[PDB]
Amino acid sequence: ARTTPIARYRNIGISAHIDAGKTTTTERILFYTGVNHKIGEVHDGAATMDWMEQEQERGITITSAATTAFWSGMAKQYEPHRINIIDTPGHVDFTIEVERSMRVLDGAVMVYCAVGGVQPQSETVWRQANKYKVPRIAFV
RNA sequence: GGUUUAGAACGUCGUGAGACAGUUCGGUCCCUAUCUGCCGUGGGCGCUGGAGAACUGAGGGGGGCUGCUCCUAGUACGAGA
Ligand SMILES: Nc1nc2c(ncn2[C@@H]2O[C@H](COP(=O)(O)OP(=O)(O)O)[C@@H](O)[C@H]2O)c(=O)[nH]1
Ligand SMILES: [Mg+2]
Ligand SMILES: [Mg+2]
Ligand SMILES: [Mg+2]
Ligand SMILES: [Mg+2]
Ligand SMILES: [Mg+2]
Ligand SMILES: [Mg+2]
Ligand SMILES: [Mg+2]
Repeated sequence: ARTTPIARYRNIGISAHIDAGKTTTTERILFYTGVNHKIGEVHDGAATMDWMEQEQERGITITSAATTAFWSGMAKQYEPHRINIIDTPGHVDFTIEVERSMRVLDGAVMVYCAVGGVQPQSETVWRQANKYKVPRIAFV
């Protein structure tokens, strides 16, 4: 019946300031789980999540897009977990979208830049996550 | 080709011949370079005995233009775009 046990389900979001690497980190996720044959770059519009023509041309995420993966482990340590990742936007022009995805998800991976670190949109996603008390981790 | 020759016509001016910063069609553009100048190329002599070659280098000339794509780099800057 149920393909994967309830414990092996992750509904996660990738939230942070504009251009912290969120859309790339999602491409490298879809790559290390084999679902996409090409790595693709955000600047060259190759990114699958950036499907809208505006997203391809301007290299920005103007919407939330959802994808799935099967991450066994680094050494196949665990049984394949079905991670539902909905890539989100960081532009203040689209905050409803990040809160929209943020509410349902059980965890958030907050991207950051090593040069800048805490940025305005990073505080914005922080306050939004804190009000909904989502458990968080961070990726620099 | 235009402008300004001789032909002809329009409009206008004049009685007229003709005329118009008015127009219209047609209408002969010569020279074998003496000298300077310049581009080449040699003959004479000189450089102190004659000759063959290899050069130094004062000086002179030639050349000096730039686009686009990628890497750095979505890097610095920018809340962003
Ligand atoms: N140097 C470098 N550039 C990165 C890295 N991750 C992403 N980028 C680039 O930085 C830009 C912004 O990243 P992106 O994933 O589009 O951010 P998002 O729009 O917030 O999801 C894009 O041109 C990416 O290719 C990284 O680790 N290093
Ligand atoms: Mg993005
Ligand atoms: Mg005659
Ligand atoms: Mg010269
Ligand atoms: Mg010279
Ligand atoms: Mg580029
Ligand atoms: Mg950019
Ligand atoms: Mg723009």
